Amino acid sequence: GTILIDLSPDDKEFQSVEEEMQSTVREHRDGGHAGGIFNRYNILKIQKVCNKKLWERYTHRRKEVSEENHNHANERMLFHGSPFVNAIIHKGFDERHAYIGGMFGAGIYFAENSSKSNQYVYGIGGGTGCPVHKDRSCYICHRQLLFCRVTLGKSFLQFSAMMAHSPPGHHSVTGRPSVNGLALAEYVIYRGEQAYPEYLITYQIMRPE
Ligand SMILES: Cc1cc(=O)[nH]c2cc(-c3ccc(N)cc3Cl)ccc12
Ligand SMILES: [Zn+2]
Repeated sequence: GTILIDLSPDDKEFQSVEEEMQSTVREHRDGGHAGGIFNRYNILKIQKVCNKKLWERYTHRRKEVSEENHNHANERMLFHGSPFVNAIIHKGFDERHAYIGGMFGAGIYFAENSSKSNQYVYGIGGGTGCPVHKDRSCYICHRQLLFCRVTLGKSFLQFSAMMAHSPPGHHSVTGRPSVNGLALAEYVIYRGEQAYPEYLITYQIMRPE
């Protein structure tokens, strides 16, 4: 059901998506352990993901959340990295994409910092790094992240010192770092229908000069 349309680097759409990737890189407290060492990406391809059935599943849930709020979907564009990105684009998000061990509960996690999502491309904590070289800081192998449309509705704010249900009357959780003043938020949803994988971004991290 899914089809991928390649965006031209000359298209303003490709260029705004690239800008959101590049401008939300930050340094990580693990010194690059999980995601590698870099300040910016080499973007190789940006594809728009088109699936009628998944889109209708998304907009159907969105209208429901919308109505339970002050007519407010609270829709964001957020990053998601995972070994399962090729499966998500075909069958959608579900409970098997849930982070059982997550600090904000057993749901699906999205990030404002693209570099936070980059830490999960090869698994929790970066797994063992790329398949070919077993290198979490690999500058050669091609990586992929999703840039997703996410319905937050009434989000429960949880300050952080850095499939389950949302707290009563809430549609998601906001995990907001309170120690690192440069770290942006993560968000957790507990229903797969609350996210749509809009763009598939293929890239390399760049070795600093
Ligand atoms: C915080 C966060 C951001 C993100 O962009 N992606 C994630 C993915 C996982 C996750 C969950 C289950 C499994 N099996 C694998 C993986 Cl990589 C967790 C956490 C995140
Ligand atoms: Zn590699």
